[PDB]
Amino acid sequence: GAMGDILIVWAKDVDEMLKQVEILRRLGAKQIAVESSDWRILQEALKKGGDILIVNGGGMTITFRGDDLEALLKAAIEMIKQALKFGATITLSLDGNDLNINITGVPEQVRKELAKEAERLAKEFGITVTRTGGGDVDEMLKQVEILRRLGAKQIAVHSDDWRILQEALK
Amino acid sequence: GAMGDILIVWAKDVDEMLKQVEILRRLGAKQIAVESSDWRILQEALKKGGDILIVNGGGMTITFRGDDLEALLKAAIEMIKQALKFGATITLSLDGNDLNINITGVPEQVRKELAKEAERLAKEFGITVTRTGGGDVDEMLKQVEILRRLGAKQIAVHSDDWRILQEALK
Ligand code: NA
Ligand code: NA
Ligand code: NI
Ligand code: NI
Repeated sequence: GAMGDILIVWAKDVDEMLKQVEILRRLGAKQIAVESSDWRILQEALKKGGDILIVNGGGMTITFRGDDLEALLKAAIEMIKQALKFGATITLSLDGNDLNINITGVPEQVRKELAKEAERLAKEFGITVTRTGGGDVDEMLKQVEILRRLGAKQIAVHSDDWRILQEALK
Repeated sequence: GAMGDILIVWAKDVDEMLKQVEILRRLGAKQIAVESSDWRILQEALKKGGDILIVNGGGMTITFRGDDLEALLKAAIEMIKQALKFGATITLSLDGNDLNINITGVPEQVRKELAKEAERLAKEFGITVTRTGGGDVDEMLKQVEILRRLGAKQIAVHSDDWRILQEALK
């Protein structure tokens, strides 16, 4: 349409993803790209008729959950200051009682440190945390091949994530 | 390649963009998508041989600049807490002495409030700030048409940005 050709949906939950894709279709969206650290969410996006997927190879999504938003924000603020100082690109959103943090562009050693800090910050502020992605480069190569076999036409990667993975593959 | 078909570059500066595209090409990248709030950076990406562009229609990029990183972070933290509470999706990175904040998925009235708060926070912490994007929907429709005339094959929009613009166009 006049506004563009492709809509990018960041999918943090399989049901919210399907709900978002349906709302955009009813608004007349023709092509929808789905981004997720969760391989099952990307597989569900293909099954629903999508074929452009945005993968997170070497990074991860940290999701803080709790009823006190100011406590989610205190945990997230610490993750942001540390991730930025290490040279990460970070994406944040609020989703019900969840604060989602997509982190790309840091090496595996730094990713492991950030994942540990996420567990500690969750304890400090009395909230829960889940990590999605951050698998080895070999498991990513496997999951990407599976998406292609399931009918993915275009797979996109953030350039910082891709450079970390090439440095790791070398 | 085995890792994907498209690399996404977030371009906050025209020279860094051209430097990043060249580094990725030398690493053997075939297709590079460029994302920017700056229409001139997207025009430069087309001229350099790219044809997939990611536009920011109704949102904006806030860039804090200063030598004290802890002062950039204090300003950015306030922008993050407010933007998230209003339901924005936010992307952050450090670029030399700059902290870049991409904000999408808030209506024009909230965008104006965030832009003002950015000016105030910059004064409070003794740093500078520049805003890119947040133009009316009509100026976006014009700039998108200009990218298509300059040879853009695929234009992508964040789904939250696109929904704000459709609600505004209604
Ligand atoms: Na702390
Ligand atoms: Na303040
Ligand atoms: Ni992304
Ligand atoms: Ni983006």
